Amino acid sequence: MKIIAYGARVDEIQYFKQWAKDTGNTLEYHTEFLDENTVEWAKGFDGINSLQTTPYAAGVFEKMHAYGIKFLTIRNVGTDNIDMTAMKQYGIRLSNVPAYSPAAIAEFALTDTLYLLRNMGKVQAQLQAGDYEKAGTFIGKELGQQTVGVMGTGHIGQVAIKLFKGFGAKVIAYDPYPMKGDHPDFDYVSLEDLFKQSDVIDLHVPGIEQNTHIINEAAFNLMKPGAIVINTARPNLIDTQAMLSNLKSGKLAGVGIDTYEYETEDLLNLAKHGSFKDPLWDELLGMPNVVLSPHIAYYTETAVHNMVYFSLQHLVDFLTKGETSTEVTG
Amino acid sequence: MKIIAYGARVDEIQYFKQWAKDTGNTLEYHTEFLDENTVEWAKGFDGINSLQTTPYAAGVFEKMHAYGIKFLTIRNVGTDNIDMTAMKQYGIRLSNVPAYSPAAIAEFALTDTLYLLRNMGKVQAQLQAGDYEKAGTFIGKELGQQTVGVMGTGHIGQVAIKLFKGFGAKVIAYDPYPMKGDHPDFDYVSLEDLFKQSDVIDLHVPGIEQNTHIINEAAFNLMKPGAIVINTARPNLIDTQAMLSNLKSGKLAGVGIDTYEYETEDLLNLAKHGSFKDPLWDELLGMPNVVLSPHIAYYTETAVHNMVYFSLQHLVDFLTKGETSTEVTG
Ligand SMILES: NC(=O)c1ccc[n+]([C@@H]2O[C@H](COP(=O)([O-])OP(=O)(O)OC[C@H]3O[C@@H](n4cnc5c(N)ncnc54)[C@H](O)[C@@H]3O)[C@@H](O)[C@H]2O)c1
Ligand SMILES: NC(=O)c1ccc[n+]([C@@H]2O[C@H](COP(=O)([O-])OP(=O)(O)OC[C@H]3O[C@@H](n4cnc5c(N)ncnc54)[C@H](O)[C@@H]3O)[C@@H](O)[C@H]2O)c1
Ligand SMILES: CC(C)CC(=O)C(=O)O
Ligand SMILES: CC(C)CC(=O)C(=O)O
Repeated sequence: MKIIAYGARVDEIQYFKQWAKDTGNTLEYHTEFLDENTVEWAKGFDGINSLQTTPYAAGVFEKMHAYGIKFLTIRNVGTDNIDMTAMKQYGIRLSNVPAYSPAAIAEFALTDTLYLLRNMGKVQAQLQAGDYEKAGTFIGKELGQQTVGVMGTGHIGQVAIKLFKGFGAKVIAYDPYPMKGDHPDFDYVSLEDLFKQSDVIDLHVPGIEQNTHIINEAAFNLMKPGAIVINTARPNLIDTQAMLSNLKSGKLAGVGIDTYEYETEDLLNLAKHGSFKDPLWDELLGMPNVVLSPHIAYYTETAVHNMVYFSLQHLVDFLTKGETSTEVTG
Repeated sequence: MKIIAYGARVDEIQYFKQWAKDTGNTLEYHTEFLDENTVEWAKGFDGINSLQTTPYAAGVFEKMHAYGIKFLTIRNVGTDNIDMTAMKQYGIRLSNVPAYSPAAIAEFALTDTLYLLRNMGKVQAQLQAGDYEKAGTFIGKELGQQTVGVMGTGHIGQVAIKLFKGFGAKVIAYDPYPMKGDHPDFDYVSLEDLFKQSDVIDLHVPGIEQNTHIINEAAFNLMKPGAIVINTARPNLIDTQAMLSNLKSGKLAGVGIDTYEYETEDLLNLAKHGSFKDPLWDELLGMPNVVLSPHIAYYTETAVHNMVYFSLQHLVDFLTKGETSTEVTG
């Protein structure tokens, strides 16, 4: 078949090329995202494959319907930037890749946890400043001696629980929709108990509106002194302001943030002004007990390979069997 | 009983005090190390407890013998700075703490491994330089998808193997004196195969003279491109020069060094000149794919607590049962 791909990223290229060789299909990829203008390149292809945070507007589906392209598969999870109504209107079907690599994210959460437990940021700051003696004065903690609280026992949450348990840590979890049946690796506890007992709090919950600021001032007040919070999930989960105050007061020993609350706004400022123009960001970046990352928890060779291969397979599924396990409808 | 402790470090104090309360024994501690002058403070105590890299000279044992103190227990592992002959001459007995916390070191090795697999140093360097976009261009790797080669299957090596296996990694190991019997978590392979197949090489071998530069030019030549080497063991294991060349040529993706080859020499320069005066150190410190630490792999609250409690228990063992599991005699 003939498939056209949009939003092709530097690391995806080799996989796109390899998938073409492996399956014998024709794959044409483009750096540009899919919009009303670029969708015109798809005339004559059997399906479209894309990855972008920019909108998938009604116009895109209109031209697709016009060229007879009935399927669109995305390489990521989120569908919030997709005009679903316009899509259903033009009879276009969609599938995403909900679990390209839960391990990539779980491993990143472990990476930030160990980094903070061993005060790696404080250590590196002192070495760079030329103070070798002071660099060795921040006593660390063993993950195997901690109680880790995981919020969200979905795909990623389960993998993170397994990794934490591998260190010998005591693992407790909270999820409004608990798994049914046995799970020897952890115990479900109430949200209050999770906050009160956890040395490390790891977030793996969806970024739906009702989870906005689920970690807020009240949550921070329940936490034990010296707690660590890791967020590789979504930007709206933590009240960054309250977080900062608790870092300053010493309540929180450190935090690992891969999805910064104002990332979207800041990326816009960066484009228009060449800087984040964000004083909160600057303050956090200057604290050695804070480890910020530019939304890269998913960023591994395995994950990127899977984003490409899985999404393309879903496309081939639609095109041959007329159904696929990850079809999205709402 | 009455016990005097030397070389008391900032983090050890609370444990010294707590041990006194817990056992009801009298414990007097000092910041100063044990030498011919300070040993005089021990007159009237039942035993001596110390931790230092400075020498334990013949004179120290002479005054001990004079005050009737028959036992010395150290809080660390190494006994190379102890005049054993002088000690045996004056009938003084010794015990060390060979495994205060193998987990502290194994966890640190995992910390450096994940840090490098996710290019954390490159990421942090770019964020600090204000380049958020570039900070997200260093694709990482999943530990669970790697083949990890562990050198040395002793106390620490075994714990590290367990932790790596917890991630799902394939683990192979090399030890001149293989464990007897079953060990489902890893396979023993020849040294050449370990170098040729490992994505990550983790060292947990003793720093005896014959292991000097066990990781040398020839070893580096056998390694696969993009390999990572972790050394939380001893300063003499890696030919740092050859290592640097292989980092520069791109053969090695990164290294985590907790025991720098010229640490001892450099600490002396630091004292006399206020700087390491080490260009090799400076060059390594400037590479974001190199993670140096000031000999802190053991540095956790659990390890320090155990160094204190275990060594004191060994002292109490000598003083009451006249024997202890960790007595050293050569
Ligand atoms: N940073 C990145 O690079 C990256 C990449 C992919 C996905 N993510 C995000 O990570 C998060 C977890 O993803 P997943 O695949 O495990 O999701 P999942 O849907 O499989 O699991 C989420 C779980 O959280 C539970 N939940 C909902 N609200 C909760 C709350 N208030 N408290 C506790 N649990 C709650 C749900 O019941 C569900 O079981 C999602 O936000 C996902 O969108 C981040
Ligand atoms: N960085 C730190 O803070 C720190 C702290 C404590 C100990 N250490 C060191 O870490 C190392 C490992 O300690 P341990 O308690 O596991 O030791 P151990 O004696 O229990 O095990 C070492 C093992 O390595 C094996 N061995 C010897 N030479 C080897 C070689 N050439 N190749 C492969 N294996 C070899 C031995 O047969 C032995 O089984 C030691 O050097 C110890 O002194 C470092
Ligand atoms: C943008 C993706 C690459 C990562 C992510 O968080 C997602 O799946 O939406
Ligand atoms: C100096 C100790 C605290 C650490 C160490 O490497 C040792 O046990 O000798």
